[PDB]
Amino acid sequence: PWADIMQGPSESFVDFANRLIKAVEGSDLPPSARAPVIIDCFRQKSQPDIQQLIRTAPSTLTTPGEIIKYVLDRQKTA
Amino acid sequence: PWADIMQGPSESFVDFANRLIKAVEGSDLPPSARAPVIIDCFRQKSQPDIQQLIRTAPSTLTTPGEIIKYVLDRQKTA
Amino acid sequence: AWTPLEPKLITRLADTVRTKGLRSPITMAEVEALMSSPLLPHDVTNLMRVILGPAPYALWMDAWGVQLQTVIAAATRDPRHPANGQGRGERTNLNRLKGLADGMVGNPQGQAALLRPGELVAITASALQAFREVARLAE
Amino acid sequence: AWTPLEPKLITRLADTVRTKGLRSPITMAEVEALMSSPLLPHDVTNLMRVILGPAPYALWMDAWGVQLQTVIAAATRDPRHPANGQGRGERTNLNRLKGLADGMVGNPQGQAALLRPGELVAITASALQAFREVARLAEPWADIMQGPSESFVDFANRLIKAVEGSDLPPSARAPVIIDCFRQKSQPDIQQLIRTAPSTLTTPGEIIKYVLDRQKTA
Amino acid sequence: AWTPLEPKLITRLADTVRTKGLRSPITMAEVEALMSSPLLPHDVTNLMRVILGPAPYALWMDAWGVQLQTVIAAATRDPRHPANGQGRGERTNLNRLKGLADGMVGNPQGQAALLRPGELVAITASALQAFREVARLAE
Amino acid sequence: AWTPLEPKLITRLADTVRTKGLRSPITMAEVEALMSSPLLPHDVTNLMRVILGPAPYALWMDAWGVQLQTVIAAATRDPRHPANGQGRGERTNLNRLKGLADGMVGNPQGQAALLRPGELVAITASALQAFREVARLAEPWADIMQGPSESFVDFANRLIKAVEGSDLPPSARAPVIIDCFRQKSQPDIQQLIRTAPSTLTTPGEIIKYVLDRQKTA
Amino acid sequence: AWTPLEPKLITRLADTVRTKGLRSPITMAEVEALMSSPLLPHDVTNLMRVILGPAPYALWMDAWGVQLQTVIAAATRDPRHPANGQGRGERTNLNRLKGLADGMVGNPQGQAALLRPGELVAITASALQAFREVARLAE
Amino acid sequence: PWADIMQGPSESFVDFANRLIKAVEGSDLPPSARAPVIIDCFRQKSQPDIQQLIRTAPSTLTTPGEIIKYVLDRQKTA
Amino acid sequence: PWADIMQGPSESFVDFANRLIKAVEGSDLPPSARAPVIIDCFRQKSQPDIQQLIRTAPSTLTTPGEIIKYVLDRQKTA
Amino acid sequence: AWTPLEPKLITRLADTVRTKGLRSPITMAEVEALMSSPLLPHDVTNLMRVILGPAPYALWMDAWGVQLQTVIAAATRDPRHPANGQGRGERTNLNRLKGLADGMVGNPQGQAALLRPGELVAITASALQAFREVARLAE
Repeated sequence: PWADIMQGPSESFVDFANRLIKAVEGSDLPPSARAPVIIDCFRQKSQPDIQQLIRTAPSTLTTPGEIIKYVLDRQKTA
Repeated sequence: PWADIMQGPSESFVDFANRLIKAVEGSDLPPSARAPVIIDCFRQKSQPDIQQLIRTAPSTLTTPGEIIKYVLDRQKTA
Repeated sequence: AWTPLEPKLITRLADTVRTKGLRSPITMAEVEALMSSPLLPHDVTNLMRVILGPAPYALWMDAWGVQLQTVIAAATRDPRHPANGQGRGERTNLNRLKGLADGMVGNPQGQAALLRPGELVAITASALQAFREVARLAE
Repeated sequence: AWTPLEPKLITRLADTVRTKGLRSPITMAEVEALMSSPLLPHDVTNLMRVILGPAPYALWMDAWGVQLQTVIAAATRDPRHPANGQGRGERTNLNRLKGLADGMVGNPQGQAALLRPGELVAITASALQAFREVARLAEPWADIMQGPSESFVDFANRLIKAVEGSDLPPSARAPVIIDCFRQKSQPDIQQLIRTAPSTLTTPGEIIKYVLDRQKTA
Repeated sequence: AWTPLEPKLITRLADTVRTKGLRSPITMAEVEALMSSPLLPHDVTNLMRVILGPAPYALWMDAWGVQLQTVIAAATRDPRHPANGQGRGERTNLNRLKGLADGMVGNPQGQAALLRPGELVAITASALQAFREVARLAE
Repeated sequence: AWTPLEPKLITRLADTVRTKGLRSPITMAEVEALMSSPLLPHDVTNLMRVILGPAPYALWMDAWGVQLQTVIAAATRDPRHPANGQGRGERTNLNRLKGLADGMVGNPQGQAALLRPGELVAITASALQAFREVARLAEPWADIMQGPSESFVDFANRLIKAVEGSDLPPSARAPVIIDCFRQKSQPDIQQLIRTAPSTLTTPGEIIKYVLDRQKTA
Repeated sequence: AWTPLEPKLITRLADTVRTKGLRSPITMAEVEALMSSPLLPHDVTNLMRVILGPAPYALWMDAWGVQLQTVIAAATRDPRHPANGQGRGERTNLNRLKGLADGMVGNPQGQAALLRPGELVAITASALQAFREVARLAE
Repeated sequence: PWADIMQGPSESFVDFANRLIKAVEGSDLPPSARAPVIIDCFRQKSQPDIQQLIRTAPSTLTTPGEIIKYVLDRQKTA
Repeated sequence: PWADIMQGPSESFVDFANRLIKAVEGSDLPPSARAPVIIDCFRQKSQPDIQQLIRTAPSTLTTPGEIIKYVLDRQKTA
Repeated sequence: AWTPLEPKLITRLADTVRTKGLRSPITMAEVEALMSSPLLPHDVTNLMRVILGPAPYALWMDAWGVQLQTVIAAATRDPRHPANGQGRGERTNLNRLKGLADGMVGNPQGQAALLRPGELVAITASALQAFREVARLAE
């Protein structure tokens, strides 16, 4: 179930994005509703450090690929 | 007193902005000194998460309304 | 001749905004109700001053200015705007829309005198869209 | 006539990407191999759908779009693009490059019919550059030292890899590689490079000199 | 018309270079095999980019440039080079040999269009000699 | 008319070099101060004789000769040198630059008579560059990190100093300084530079941005 | 004829900047003192090179360029600039302001020859404003 | 006396070079005979470790400054 | 036999060069193969101090006389 | 007509070099004695082959070549060399100095035929200077 996917405290972001995109594209949603759902799940899941990282984006991110690129650039190396 | 207003740890930002604008406009300042004071109080009060959110603004915010809009857009949903 | 809105209706609308919030469908319906007749910039400005708090009022002033600027861009993109005229001497400046033009600053009677009905309806629609934006933004 | 790529080659390439990763030189060589003939947007799109995971695939779609947009800007900046024509009626829109134009959506045969060879090679080069970007993004030069027991060719390989796969401009890589050869590369090789009767002005020349005069041990 | 080399053959050759090394007679035989048809500068450049590591690739670029310069000196020493022509307008510059000339940078199709067969065989022999030098130098 | 430098200023500068060393920024600032007006070869030679010890003075004579030779090569490469003239009879020989020409050996008055202002400024710049070389030689950029307690302007000063006073080409200093700002400068400032809505393409712009948005503490 | 500033005054000013900082009113007064006579681009450039550290010097170069660009915009907005002339042949380019024009690069004598007094005072005021900006920014 | 100057067993090389250049330039030699004497004194004095370091110089050193630079580069840190 | 000639631990270099050139020129090699053999025997014989001295030659030595001159210049006086 | 040097004098000089060494003043005097008449390249070459060992002979060949090259540079710097002529057809190449030119290789008679007396004295002085260099270098 896509709506139950959370980014674990120790999980990296690319694994979380892979799992989420897999569960959203392999589901019962229409094809035209996958990108907005993936974006809004990146924003509300993806534990509050990345949540604030996406929130304070000086540019407007309108695609899952752009969000992934931005987060991978500005992520907290740890 | 406007210079004693802090954003509480649990208080939202719109309540803090309302309280601050109320106390600044209902005070003894000249009319031409309210906007700069409100801006500089948004920047130095408004606990360090929002302080850093305003500091790292790719655009220059030159009005309390613009600062409020920016912070409401990029705020950490919690 | 300018007639002010009832302070009783304004008080009821302010309490509605206070209890239900800015985004409830009942609040938007009430605003649409009090936004029925074309209002002068003075009326809408005082209405938003009374019903909205300080910070939402600042946000609303910003949004109203932006929407009025979009309207004026569309107006310079089409000389057949119901606010415009046929000649260049009737072109509508933002000072005339925001009520800042000559003979209008602080005077609602003169405002109602010089303003066009198309000007009034454009100002009103702009204010409604700005209210919607601020309501969607505040919460 | 459109001929699909072998699913056997695609399966082998997918397992290569799965074990070696996106950035290994063997993986890039394999991608260059399967990127030999000019592919139609359908082919490259399905290839990246199969070999890449979901998140790298999203990143790659983004990067491919950006590179194709740069290509279309260069195309409107020069009417002599091998994808363009002489008249204005042959100007190539991004719907035709991404395979979204009329008569192409979902149909590889019609795609192969209407597309130009210049269009195909431009799409292919764009996709290769996008793959390189995403590979560099999915997974520090100034922290690289030559270990006490490490040979010099391994150190040079590691350093050139980290310098070329970094955020430096292209015109700043050679001087940085040289000055890192001189200051890293433990003091025996440091003195070997310092006492060079000739002036070495290229990483290849420094590597050749050091390999010639190195202390066999 | 330009046809690329098979990535399967290139992968097999890369693994051969990886296990046997650069100097084994089997590796040189395999390189001679994949060096049979006259290759365009694009082909040889990408081939050496894939089969060789970074440092051997730098060494090979150096050696290839030196050998091509010797070829161009012999070409200016004899106007009957299979890469040259009879008039002075067909003299071959190093930008045309390394693929850096106009209409060739990054485009293998245009490369194959403007290049001569003598140019191709000279480039190929130069690249083979450079590979031999680098292989003798690396180990 | 030639006027000598004050022995009081020279004594103060000599004691500065004696206590602070050759490489301190205060010492280089003092040298730039006493290198303000264009000096005659006699002045610079005696100045370096007094402020520098014997071995640094030998090194400085060597470096000054090399830099003057580079200047004379550039002068024979361009007949429009402010030291040269239009005809061939005004070409400037190294005997005239080092003060060894006829009518100049040991005589500062005649020196000041025959020398050109362009000659003087070229000699002065050459001597300054030679002093910088010898100071860097008498007593590594890729090892510079911003300390946990160090401010950012101190780190930037140290890094720019070590990068500009090194063996890199002049055209490779700005990219290296930028990429060292990005990878050094402990992860708070690293993330501050990473999340820059604008693209920063100059060390000054990066410094300004970081100074604006830095965490006051 | 160009006369350099005393290295004694420059050393004293550098030590003042070193002990008091960039923003103290005594430091700004000292800078105003050494900014009394109109300086040539060479003078101000070397002065800021000596008194400022590397990073403040980079910031100051940036700010000086921006202020000079504002000056040149005002100059193209008014043909009566004391740096400009009446005809179009006296229009002042940024290469002439920053000392980069022909006959000026590295030569202070030629600089003093070709520059106008209005040019000098504009450059000086621009440099002073840039110093103020950088001082307000550094601390 | 310049011809009696030796580099002590514990003395550094820059001190020895300073002392030697001082004694050679402040002596009765002609000006055109100081550099060759300084070089040949660097080569024969300057205890046998530095003697062998100068002897095995792949380049030809023809100036006291160049010899000093070379020795300072390749000296045995101790 | 030329291929059995080694520079002894205590032997000087000119004696070794004399012995090697004697044995190479008084042998069964063609005249056009003596110089390369003498060079490659200087490089592989001539105990590792001189081997490294010849290896780290900033110039390319392409003649036995040039190698002998270089080694005699930069040899470790002992 | 070419006359060879006496093998008795050459044997005595070889034994002198063997007992006294290369650098003794008596040895240099003896060499100056046997270097009195201008010798052909054949004579000096065989003389140095006999009196010098293998390694000093290699060194001497090197030094002789270098000195002859300096002589040829001075010759191209002055068309009035006693080895040169007035026209360009008498310019002396190093093949003619080292005895490598056409009609001279291995034949001393033809050598003596085509060579100039200025050529002979220049070759002789060059060989003497080269001998001095090698003698100073060997010990």
